[PDB]
Amino acid sequence: LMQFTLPVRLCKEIELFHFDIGPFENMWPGIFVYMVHRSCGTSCFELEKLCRFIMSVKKNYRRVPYHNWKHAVTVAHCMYAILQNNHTLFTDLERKGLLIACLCHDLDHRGFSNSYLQKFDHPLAALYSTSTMEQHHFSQTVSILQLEGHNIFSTLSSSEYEQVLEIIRKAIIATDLALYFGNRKQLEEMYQTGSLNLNNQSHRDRVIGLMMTACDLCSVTKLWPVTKLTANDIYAEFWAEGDEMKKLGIQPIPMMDRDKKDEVPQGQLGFYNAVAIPCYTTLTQILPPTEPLLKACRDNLSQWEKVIRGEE
Ligand SMILES: Cc1nc2cc(C(F)(F)F)c(CCc3nc(N4CCCC4)nn3C)nn2c1C
Ligand SMILES: [Mg+2]
Ligand SMILES: [Zn+2]
Repeated sequence: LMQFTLPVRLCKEIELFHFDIGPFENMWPGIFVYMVHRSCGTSCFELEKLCRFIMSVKKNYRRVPYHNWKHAVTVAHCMYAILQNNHTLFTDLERKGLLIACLCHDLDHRGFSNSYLQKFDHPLAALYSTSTMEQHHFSQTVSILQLEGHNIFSTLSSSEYEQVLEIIRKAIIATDLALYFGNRKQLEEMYQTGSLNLNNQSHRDRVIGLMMTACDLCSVTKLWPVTKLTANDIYAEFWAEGDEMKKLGIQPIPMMDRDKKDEVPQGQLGFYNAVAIPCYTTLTQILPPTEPLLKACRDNLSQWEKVIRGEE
């Protein structure tokens, strides 16, 4: 059969948590197929259907600075690296579902937060009152799965099919950072009082939600230059949202106000202490081989500290 293979530097570095998928857009599909084949098998999906699904997914990501096709493939690579470092902890269905979930998790993102859609009074905010974009992203995922020739799950039973779509739904809802805080507190408490039980489906669900937050944030776990240049894309979106808030007559919060450019180093520190470090710490407690994500995060935190001390 037809194995996908990568040039040697990519074949070695793609196994590491800090791998950057590179600026060559045309290689990103092959990089994803490579990762499905190794984390799932050459048997998981019909090659033709999978290729047709990947290209329709790509086409439904928009040309925004951050929440774009490159982000989708980046989040999927982090998941690949978690799965490959925790071989025997996951079901066959989870292996199938989570890479697809990660590829799909920001489908048809417009570069605006749930908060901005609610203030603009966008139709999606009446259709979905919480996790607005995330319920959209899962809805776009089902759309694409139902196009002709796009059912990559066509070999599962009705109940295996329903279970995979349920893993994907919860994984995508979990990328709503508003939900992350409470999910990580519960996991922290369950880990610390020894109640954490991976045979309990509601426990697995929480663990997969935390993996989703971890993959979604993995830009803070790259080499410093990748971390820093990504943060420019992230802010380019947030600042355009801030401009849109000012057009609605609403002073945006400082994170979104390009006039507060200077405070970015300190906003990144708060973010690493409040979200990132706690995320990768609890993840490392539950899945010890994901520790390189925590260690990279802590290295980037110390790089933002140097930026504030004027040494960078
Ligand atoms: C991968 C990645 N993911 C996220 C998510 C976010 C957030 F969720 F906070 F929006 C942030 C922004 C963090 C931030 N900046 C600021 N301001 C900057 C100047 C004034 C205050 N406040 N805060 C909390 N960065 N970020 C990155 C780099
Ligand atoms: Mg999202
Ligand atoms: Zn995302």
